[PDB]
Amino acid sequence: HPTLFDPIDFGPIHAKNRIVMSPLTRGRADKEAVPEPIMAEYYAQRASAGLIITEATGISREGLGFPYAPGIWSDAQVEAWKPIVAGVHAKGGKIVCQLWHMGRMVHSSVTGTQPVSSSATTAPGEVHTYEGKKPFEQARAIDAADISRILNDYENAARNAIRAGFDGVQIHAANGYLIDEFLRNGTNHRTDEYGGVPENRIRFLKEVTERVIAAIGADRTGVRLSPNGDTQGCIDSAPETVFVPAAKLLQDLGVAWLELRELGPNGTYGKTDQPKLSPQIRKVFLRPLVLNTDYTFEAAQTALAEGKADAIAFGRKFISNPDLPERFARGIALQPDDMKTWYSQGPEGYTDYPSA
Ligand SMILES: Cc1cc2nc3c(=O)[nH]c(=O)nc-3n(C[C@H](O)[C@H](O)[C@H](O)COP(=O)(O)O)c2cc1C
Repeated sequence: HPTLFDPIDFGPIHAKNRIVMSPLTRGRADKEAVPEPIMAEYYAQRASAGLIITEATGISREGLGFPYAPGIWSDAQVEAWKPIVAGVHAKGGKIVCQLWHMGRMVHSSVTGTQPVSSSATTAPGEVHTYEGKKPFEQARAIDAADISRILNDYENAARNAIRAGFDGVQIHAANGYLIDEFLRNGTNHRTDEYGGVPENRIRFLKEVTERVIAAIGADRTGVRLSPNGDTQGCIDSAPETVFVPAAKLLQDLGVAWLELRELGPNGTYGKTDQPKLSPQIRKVFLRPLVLNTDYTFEAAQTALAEGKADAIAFGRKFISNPDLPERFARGIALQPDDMKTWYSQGPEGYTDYPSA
């Protein structure tokens, strides 16, 4: 019944509308993963979103291989995030930090360590580094000490996000990164309690989520999953058997909201024949469900009207339409985004898309 323009509560976050800015890596931080001041303008321009989910933000150097992406493990990073978050709040916006461990999707020339994963696998193709593209290296399967350390890193990152002023966090459990590499049977070949049957494959997500919620509260914790379709070499052969139980687990843990990146056979940023799991997940996760990928404004309105989702997150539309909610409301045409400047440096194709 609520429309995209009606408010929604994501835990304690009182969002003014249900038009969410999806997480978008842009590479406008520095080589120490410290946010740069231009990022304050970028997010402030987009503060009419009901909720902004930040670009994926590294919880550690081990888990952050993306050149010029920000982190949130250090005091210097927290201090740099503070004015970015404050500028959004000054405009009445709300913003959560997407906490990232990239798992096998890193190169050791950026992280200084071998890529880590559920199993000793290699992502397909080549990886974007500071020196250009390099073939992926084989990851190492994390051990018990690694798991303990990575949980500490998630805890520290969640506390640091709150200390920077973020309204909450979203756990990046999607897109073939570390958690997703445990969830899906295409990448998880472990023989211990983290591998095999779906309950075991969910265990790493469970333990990460439990540690984050014990630090900042389940009501300030959201999660992103990407249940259907190969992303970055990560797929499950029967996604319904693991992603529906994962969503039920998140519901039981008290997770405040769940975002699903869902592909289709004609997808324009990833395509697949695996069907969307949102109808099944909607039955087991009962708090706000945010859907994402290839939504026209009309399709987004239909999804809320038919009770399929509580809110819709838009990625590429927010790149090029900082005033997306106002354009929707006023019937104004949308500016196309320039993929050439998605991941480049500086303001071009970043802060120079005008509002209408
Ligand atoms: C340039 C770019 C950066 C992205 N960065 C992230 C990211 O940091 N974290 C994430 O979970 N998804 C990321 N994605 C996936 C988007 O959040 C979103 O799922 C995708 O753009 C499809 O939604 P859309 O059709 O509304 O654009 C990114 C996508 C693009 C194109």
